Amino acid sequence: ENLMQVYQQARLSNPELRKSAADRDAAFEKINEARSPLLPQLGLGADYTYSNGYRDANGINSNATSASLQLTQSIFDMSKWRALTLQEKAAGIQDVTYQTDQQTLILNTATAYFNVLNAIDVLSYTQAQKEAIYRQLDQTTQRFNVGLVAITDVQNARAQYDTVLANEVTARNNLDNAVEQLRQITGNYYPELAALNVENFKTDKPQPVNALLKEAEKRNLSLLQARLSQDLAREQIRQAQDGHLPTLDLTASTGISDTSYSGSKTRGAAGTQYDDSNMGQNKVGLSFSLPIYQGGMVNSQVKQAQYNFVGASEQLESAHRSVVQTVRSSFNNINASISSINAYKQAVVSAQSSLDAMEAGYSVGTRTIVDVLDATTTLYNAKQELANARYNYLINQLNIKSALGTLNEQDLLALNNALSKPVSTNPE
Amino acid sequence: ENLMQVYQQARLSNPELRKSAADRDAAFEKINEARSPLLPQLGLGADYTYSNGYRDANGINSNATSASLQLTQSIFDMSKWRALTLQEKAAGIQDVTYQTDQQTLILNTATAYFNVLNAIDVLSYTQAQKEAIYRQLDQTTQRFNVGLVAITDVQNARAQYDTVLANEVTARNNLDNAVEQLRQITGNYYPELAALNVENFKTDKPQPVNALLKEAEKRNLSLLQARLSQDLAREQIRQAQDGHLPTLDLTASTGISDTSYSGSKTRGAAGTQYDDSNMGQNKVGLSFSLPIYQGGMVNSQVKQAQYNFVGASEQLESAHRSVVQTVRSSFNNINASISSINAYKQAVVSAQSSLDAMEAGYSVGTRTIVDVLDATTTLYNAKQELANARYNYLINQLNIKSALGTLNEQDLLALNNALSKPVSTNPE
Amino acid sequence: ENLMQVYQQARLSNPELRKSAADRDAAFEKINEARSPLLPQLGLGADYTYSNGYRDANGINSNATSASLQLTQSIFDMSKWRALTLQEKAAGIQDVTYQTDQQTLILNTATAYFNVLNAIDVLSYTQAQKEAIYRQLDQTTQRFNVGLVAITDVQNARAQYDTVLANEVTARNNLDNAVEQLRQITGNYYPELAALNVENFKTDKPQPVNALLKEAEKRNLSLLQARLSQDLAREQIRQAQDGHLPTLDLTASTGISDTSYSGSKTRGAAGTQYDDSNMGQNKVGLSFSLPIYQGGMVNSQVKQAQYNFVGASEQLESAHRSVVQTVRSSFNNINASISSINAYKQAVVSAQSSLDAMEAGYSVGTRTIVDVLDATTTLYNAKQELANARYNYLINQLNIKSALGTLNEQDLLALNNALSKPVSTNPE
Repeated sequence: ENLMQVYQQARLSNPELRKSAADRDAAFEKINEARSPLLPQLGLGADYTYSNGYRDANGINSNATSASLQLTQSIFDMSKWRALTLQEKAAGIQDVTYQTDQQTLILNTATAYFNVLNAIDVLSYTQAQKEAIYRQLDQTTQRFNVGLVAITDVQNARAQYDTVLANEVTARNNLDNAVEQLRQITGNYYPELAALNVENFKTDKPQPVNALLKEAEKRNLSLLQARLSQDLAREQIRQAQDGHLPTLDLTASTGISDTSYSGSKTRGAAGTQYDDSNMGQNKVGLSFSLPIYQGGMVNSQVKQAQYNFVGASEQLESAHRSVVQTVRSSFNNINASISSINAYKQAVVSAQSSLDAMEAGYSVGTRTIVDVLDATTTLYNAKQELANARYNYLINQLNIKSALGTLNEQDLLALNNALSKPVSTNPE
Repeated sequence: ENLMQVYQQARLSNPELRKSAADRDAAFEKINEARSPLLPQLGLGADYTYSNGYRDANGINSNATSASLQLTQSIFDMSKWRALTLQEKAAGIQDVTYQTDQQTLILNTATAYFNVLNAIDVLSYTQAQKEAIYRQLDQTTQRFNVGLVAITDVQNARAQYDTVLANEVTARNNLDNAVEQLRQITGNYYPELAALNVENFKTDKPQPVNALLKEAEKRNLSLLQARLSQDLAREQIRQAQDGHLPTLDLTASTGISDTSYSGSKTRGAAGTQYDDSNMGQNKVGLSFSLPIYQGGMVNSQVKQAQYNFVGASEQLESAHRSVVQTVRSSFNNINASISSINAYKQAVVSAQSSLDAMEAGYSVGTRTIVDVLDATTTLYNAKQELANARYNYLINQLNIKSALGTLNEQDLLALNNALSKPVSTNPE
Repeated sequence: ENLMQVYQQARLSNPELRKSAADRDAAFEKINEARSPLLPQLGLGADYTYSNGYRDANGINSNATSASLQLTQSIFDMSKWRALTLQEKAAGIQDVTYQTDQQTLILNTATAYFNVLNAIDVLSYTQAQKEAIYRQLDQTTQRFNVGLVAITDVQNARAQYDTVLANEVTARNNLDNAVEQLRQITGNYYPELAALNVENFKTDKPQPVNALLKEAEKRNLSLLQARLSQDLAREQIRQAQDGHLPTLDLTASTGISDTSYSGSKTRGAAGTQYDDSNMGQNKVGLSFSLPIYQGGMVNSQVKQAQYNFVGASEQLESAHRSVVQTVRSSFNNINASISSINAYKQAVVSAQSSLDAMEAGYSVGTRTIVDVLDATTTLYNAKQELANARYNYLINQLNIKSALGTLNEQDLLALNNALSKPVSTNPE
């Protein structure tokens, strides 16, 4: 119903908080399995092989069988540690985006909630606006019952009556789709929700803009994430340089072999050479290798990981201009939002007393009923400008606080405290 | 010209019926090559090797040369069955979306055909609207030829005349880009196309909404496709468990070797050891391997494909709310569509006789010619939006029928039967 | 400030000429490392192995430290050559895209420049339109100070006055976001920019349309890029058939081993066999292998790069209809741009003298001040449509000429010479 509970009814029932929770727990499980090649390895083998000779080798035969246990452990790696560093940068990026999944969750779930309530309230001034068109249409037709005016005012109020019928029909459809927004993110139908107390509405002034360069350049998730990808490109420089490294190896392998004998050249002149033994063997191993001449494959990957480093530096420049653009664009959205809201209050008041002055001008007949529906219509327009711009002001609150990246569930909770009384969803 | 034949022109010359047909034949051809590693493998080998010795090998020399023939066969795999049924669930995903390429083909080619008809007919009422502004403009200027009215009526209707000139200009460009719907999608041009019999139109009432929960959840391609990816993820759990499995191996080979002899310590005190033989060899092979200790990537992708199992479960939840959203949103689109059609029919009536009583109201002079052009313009809005209420209702027909997944070339054919008389595609 | 210098201040400061030049130098550096497997490859090895027996084999022990020098060279490949010429189709398609990055960067730096100019000019027309609303509003209120008019034009002009306040507020915001377009792309702030000398602006007639099928089908980067992807797919057909090729291989190695001895059953009846001195060894090798029976993986990839052959062939059909769509759509955008501009100039003249004859009709009182603000409003609409349609005209020059792919820094310079005097950003 109200905000944070629907957030609860989103935080349990967002398929992308559960999908993305599956992403981040898959990413930390991915840290676990990226750690998994660091372990030793153990396995068994066995084989059977027949032999036969010819071409100055015919007459001697054999069959051979063996088994072997093998456990290995590396005596050099930086790459699993490297891919563990890129692994933790990557799952840390997944936590950055996952904070953008709770941040996006509150952002578009609360935003979508404001679209639901927005379709309720714009649909509501559509309703009362239709009521005004039907009152002046109705009393106009009543003046036609004695025969005062030509029918085209009645039928222009009928055609525009069909227009506001299309507005409550299609805006009714927009609220149906808004029920598919709470049914898209939340999943269900709520017959009423928490509306807005428009009475205590105030003009909160935002932060200084270069202070928001500090808030953005300190508190962005995105170019932080470009530092993770960019330093990750430095780890790809050093990972090609892991491509330049020598190595040592540890292995272990026991095994058995019998290798029975057969053939014409085998039996005869054997002399204890061809007697059957029961061979058992225990083995250990090491292996050094050095990169003498790779052919220069590394120092191409170094340069291209520098190209990812400076390109990702241009993703901190892209993200720099982008979230500079977010807090400054959003900043001016708050500015023209607030000042435009002041114009909406004076437009509502001047449209109200001007509406009543059109009631005066129509009571004396200097202006027709057309201007009555123009100050009426324009009045309801300014009603949706002010109230809907309160919703867009709420979106502006999500622009500043979500642009901060520190939008918690308590900013979400305070915006739940901004709410008020429940209003139904499907009237007639 | 008519619908389905252009669909035939789509079914021959959609580059994604052809290219995506090639994608689905790439998927089934990929079932063939996904089956291909299961087959035995036969190949050749040959090598030349020289030896030279020093320091306990100084004076003994040799060289080596061998040939070989190798056919192998696996005596375990289950992963190629899930390469193969990844390949068949996912080839069936390509058939899901390729049935959504005929469904998308009819969808956006018939939709785009309705955009061509939309540009022709909205542009046509733009033409006749310009004719109305030119009859009252020309008639008003004709009454100015004796000097009845003010010139600002003639020049306001010259600015509005330039406006409807601009509307037939850029809506002429929408006809040009509609020729780029026929030419972007169909590839070609028609001088005229089969329009809509708008005169016999009726309001069909759609299905019950929960019957479309059963019907939509019955014949969705998308979350069926998520079940393909999702049981696919279940055998990625069980394909990490294919990594948990032991194995047996079959190989086969044969070869020849000569190994001529040379050197100072070689010849002398040989004693039949260094006589030349020309060894021939036949070999078979089997190999077992045992998952004794595998580092713990074991069971990790079990967990991560549980995050893909719940992942595609939230893609069947996302797809669930998405196609519930599609047929319910589309349902309300048909509702406000039909009721809006009623609104525009009453707008045709009320704007019609209201326009005629503005001809009366202007013949008496109580209203100016401005209101005549406004009820005229509004009447053409009831024309373009009753006719485009029919056209968006045709899009609504593709919203229900394409949202069902039941759409075929016979629903396509029935919408070709809905067509009528051809109207030209380049008038003046 | 003036155009191409901003481009200069965008060419050094494009994150995607730096990013994407880093991509293309990554592609050329990837020609280098794509050549690096073709090089002879040299490296070192060293290892050590202990022996111990049991089960009728107990009592034998030995050890050997081997070092090895290994240089290899292939005596068949076409794949690294086709990786290298897929690296020339990748560096060459990457050059197609990077010419589309200079091309697209000029396209959107000049486009975005026109958007900044658009926000400035529409903002200024909002300014002077507000000035007209305040002159007639103020004069109207002063006529109420003697008592001539009704207050509903004063307060409806306060609703419209607050409206144009909200329009210089939100168009002030479009200015601010346009500063975030110069700060999004240029990255910085400019105090003023080059306004257009609109006085010498004239219409230029475009090229013949089938001649633009020659210029487009000759001078597309995109379906050229589909040709490179397409012959790329032709030697993916024949790179599968490179998978059908037999092959020969050259290897080289040497090194030492030590092979000392220990044990209980080792010692006893040695006879010069168990004397310790440390071996040296030299080796080479070859490998010729033939696709005798491979399971038929190839001839599926052949058909699927026929599916990629019709992939990029129906991307040359998709790209064909797309750039036919680009220059025909853009062509008719030039046409409706020109004729619409002519309608805008006649809207300027007819709305101007119509506005003056509404000043006559209001000075005599036959029409109210509402029509004065409608011809005023519509006049400023002809201003914004006119100069903004000059931005539509020049942006159509970017559409057709960037559609030719020969839109260069000199067409950038030509439109830089189309500029004139600078106007600042932020007055009151």
